Amino acid sequence: SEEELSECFRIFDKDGNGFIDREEFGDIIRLTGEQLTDEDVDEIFGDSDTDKNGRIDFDEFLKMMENVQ
Repeated sequence: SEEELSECFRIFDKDGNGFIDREEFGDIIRLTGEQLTDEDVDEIFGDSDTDKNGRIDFDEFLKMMENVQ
């Protein structure tokens, strides 16, 4: 799964910063077909933001994709 999530990660990283941004995560939610509100998405983002840096790392991305349908 992680090998496929590596491809998805590169797809989802539109900025190409080496991580998933909050706005990029909002897109991910849509792209995964998950029904969240503007607030709910930010809540889940913060939940997956273990480092509390305002970003989702690759390692945390692999966790997020398992936690997020």
